[PDB]
Amino acid sequence: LKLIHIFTDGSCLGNPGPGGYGIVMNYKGHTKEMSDGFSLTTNNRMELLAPIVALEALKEPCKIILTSDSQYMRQGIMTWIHGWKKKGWMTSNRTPVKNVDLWKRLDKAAQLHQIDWRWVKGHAGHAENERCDQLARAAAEANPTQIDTGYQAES
Repeated sequence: LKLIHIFTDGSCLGNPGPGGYGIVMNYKGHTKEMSDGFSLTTNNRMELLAPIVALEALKEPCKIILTSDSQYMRQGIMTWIHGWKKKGWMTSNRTPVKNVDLWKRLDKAAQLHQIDWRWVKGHAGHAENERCDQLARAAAEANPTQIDTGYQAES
């Protein structure tokens, strides 16, 4: 297991509005930056999609230290997903969980690695967490045209 340090952030101008994510990944001496934007999404979707894309890009199972700023994602990984699996990914109203498409992808991709999740304590991150924010905000501000096809209306 190679050691990868991953840093992620999502940003959205609006709720909903154009959004983006930023990812920095460091492996030994190397660094890779990744970002993308969407025309209409939410901050919460971009906060999930960042680690999803980072984790889905890894070619084989790794040991990872992944740092994000999102207490929404954290809540998911530490308590909601486990309950959701037992309830058929439905809420207590017996309807599908919000952003279920992304939560399922995150859960699936996370299972393949050994992950040490870290959450930026408001906000004394590493420089890389700044760099994510910059990349995310850049991509959201650049009049992105790509469609987030899992963002649902009223959402």
